[PDB]
Amino acid sequence: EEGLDFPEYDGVDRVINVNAKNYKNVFKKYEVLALLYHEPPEDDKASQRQFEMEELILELAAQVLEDKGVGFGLVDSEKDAAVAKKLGLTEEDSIYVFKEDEVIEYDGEFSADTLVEFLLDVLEDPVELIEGERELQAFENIEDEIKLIGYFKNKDSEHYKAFKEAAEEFHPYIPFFATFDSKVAKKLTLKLNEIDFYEAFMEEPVTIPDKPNSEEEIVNFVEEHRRSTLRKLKPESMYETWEDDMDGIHIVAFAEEADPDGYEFLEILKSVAQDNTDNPDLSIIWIDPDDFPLLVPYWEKTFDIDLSAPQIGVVNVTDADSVWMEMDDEEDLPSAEELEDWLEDVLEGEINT
Ligand SMILES: [Ca+2]
Ligand SMILES: [Ca+2]
Ligand SMILES: [Ca+2]
Ligand SMILES: [Ca+2]
Ligand SMILES: [Ca+2]
Ligand SMILES: [Ca+2]
Ligand code: NA
Ligand code: NA
Repeated sequence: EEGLDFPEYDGVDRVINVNAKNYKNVFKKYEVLALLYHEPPEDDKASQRQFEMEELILELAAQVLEDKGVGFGLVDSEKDAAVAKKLGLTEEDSIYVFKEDEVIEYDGEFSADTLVEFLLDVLEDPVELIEGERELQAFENIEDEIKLIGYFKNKDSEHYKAFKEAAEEFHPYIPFFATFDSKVAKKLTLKLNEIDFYEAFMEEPVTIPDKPNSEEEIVNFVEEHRRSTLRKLKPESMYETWEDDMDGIHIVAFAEEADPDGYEFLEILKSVAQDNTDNPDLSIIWIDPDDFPLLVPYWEKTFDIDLSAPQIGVVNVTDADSVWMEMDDEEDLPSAEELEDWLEDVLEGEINT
C-alpha cells in the first residue's frame, strides 16, 4: 500500500507530424483536430526553446484529451506548405481547430489549461436547449459574454435550422440558446421565430429585426454587434480582444470580482457601459487579474499600479504607454459619473473626435 499517484504527464509523444502523406487519414481519425501551423526551426537556441515549449504544451493537452478523440498535429510552413494551402492555414505560429465542416482560428492563450477548456467547449453541441428551470436560470445568469436566444416550433423548424447554422459559425465563443417551450418563451418575452441578442453586461436585449431570420441575417447581425461596450479579457480569446483596439487605444479596467472592492468597481463599470451602450466609439476591457497570474507582475511593473486594488486607465496599444486614474482607497470608489468625467478628460486630450 503506497497510495496511487495523481495522473502525470507520461512523456509519451502523441502530437502528430502532419504531412502530405498522412493528413487525410489524420482528419478521418479525429472528430476534433487542433493543428499548430508553425515556421521551420531557426538556428538560435532561443527560438528552438520557444518551439520546444509550445510543442510540449500540445503534448500535455493531447494526453489529457486522448480518450475524447481530440487529435493534435504540427504543420510546418515549409516542409508542409501544400497541406497548409489545402487546409487554409495562413497565420504564422497559430493554432487552427477543425470540427466537422468548420475551421476555427484560435486566438487565445497558448496554455494547456486554456486549450483543453477550449477544446472541451468545441466538442459540445453548438446550440443549448432550454427546457427546465435550472437551464433557464443558467441562461439568465450569463453576463460576461454575448448570448443569443431564439424561440422555435421544434428542431425541425426551418428557422431553427438556420439558427443552428449560425450558431456553428461562432461556436464555441458565442453561446446560442433555443427553446421550443411556449412557457419558456413567455418568460423570455419571445414570439415564435424571434431571436433576442444580449450584449455582454447588458440587461435589455436587442431583437434581431425582420424575423423569421435567415442564417445570413443572424450572422450579419452578430458580426455587426460583435464588440460589446464592456467586454472581459478571457484567456480563450485574449489576443482577438486586444487586437480589436479603439483607434490605437483601449480603456482598461482591472477588477478582481472575488474582492469586495473589485466587485463594487465592476458594478460601477457595468453602469458606465449601460449608460453609454449606444456609443460605438467606446469599448472598455475588463481584466480580472486572478485570471492571468503570470501577467500580474508584468502589469504592475509596466503600468506602475497595484493590482490588489481596482484600476482604470487608457493604454496605447503601440507602445504600452498608459495613464491610470488616481483613486484613494480610504474613500468610496469613484461614481460612474466620475469615471466618465475622467475618461473624457483623458481622451479629449487625444488625436480623435
Ligand atoms: Ca508536419
Ligand atoms: Ca473555453
Ligand atoms: Ca421580447
Ligand atoms: Ca428575415
Ligand atoms: Ca453597446
Ligand atoms: Ca491565464
Ligand atoms: Na463558450
Ligand atoms: Na476574481
